[PDB]
Amino acid sequence: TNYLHKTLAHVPEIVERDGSIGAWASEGNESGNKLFRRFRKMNARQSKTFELEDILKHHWLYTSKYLQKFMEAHK
DNA sequence: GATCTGGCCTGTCTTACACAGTGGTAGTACTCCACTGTCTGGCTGTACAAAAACCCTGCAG
Ligand SMILES: [Ca+2]
Repeated sequence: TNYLHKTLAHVPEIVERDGSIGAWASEGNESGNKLFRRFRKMNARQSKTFELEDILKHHWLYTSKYLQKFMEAHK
């Protein structure tokens, strides 16, 4: 199998070269994609002409540091 | 005697139409920017009384 081959043959090379792996996890996008699941439910327009547009808007809004910083609010 | 076919019902599906919502927009109406004076009422240094509910005490029973 593939990943097995990667991990028994190719781990050391990349770990040597590009600093760190798992650092570049795809985990983030897929894992977070459940946000695209929920946003469609709650804040839809709704009409697919807009459904994207407003979903993307809310998403990026939820994504910037700035509002996350203001969400922490002194721990 | 034993079976065909319209007349009529209803149980099942289906199809228009209604609400349901949501971010965007327009139309509307209710809150102040700032100027200037100016009146009203609640704070501050002790003194005099007025009410008030319990407590003692006399004296009445
Ligand atoms: Ca995946």
